[PDB]
Amino acid sequence: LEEVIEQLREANEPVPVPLELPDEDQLVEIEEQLFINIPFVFKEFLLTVSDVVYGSLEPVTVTDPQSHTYLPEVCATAWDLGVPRELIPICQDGEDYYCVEEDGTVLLWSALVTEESWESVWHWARDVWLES
Ligand SMILES: [Ca+2]
Ligand SMILES: [Ca+2]
Repeated sequence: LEEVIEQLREANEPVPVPLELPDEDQLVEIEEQLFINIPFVFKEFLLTVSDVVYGSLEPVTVTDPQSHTYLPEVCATAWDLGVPRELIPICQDGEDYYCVEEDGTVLLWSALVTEESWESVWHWARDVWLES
């Protein structure tokens, strides 16, 4: 875990306006707004690397309501597009969405869910995000 986090943090790409990392209170606000419980490991991801910019994928964030990756807006768009309400998007990819199950499994929903999945958000970060 420490390994993957370090890899992402050190690979962070500079941008004009740096992204902000949320605190626990901010995550609670998002959960309440969506009336859902964010899986623990997913919450850990948001609290440790959601300020990171890297590769060709831009995962969800919770600190800038005007961002195209703002979780509440991404959820609304994904759920309206067909993503099961029980799945919380972690990263948009075109019209597809990498989403997280209540138990933490990451799935890929094709504009139904495909056959590929990742054991955790960290597996996804290491094997998909860091490989982009
Ligand atoms: Ca299960
Ligand atoms: Ca599962």
